[PDB]
Amino acid sequence: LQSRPEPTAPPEESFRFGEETTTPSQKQEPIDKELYPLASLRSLFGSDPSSQ
Repeated sequence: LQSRPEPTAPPEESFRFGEETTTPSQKQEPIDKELYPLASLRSLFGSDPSSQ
């Protein structure tokens, strides 16, 4: 209900809009296993405020 966009989003949006993030289509898993090393090293380049 704020006209200003806040990075502090209530967790309700992760549940409400969690419908889009769950995809039964790509359930075959496009990128995860074979490119696991690449996925793993992502945590060396990426860093979210409320995360590691």
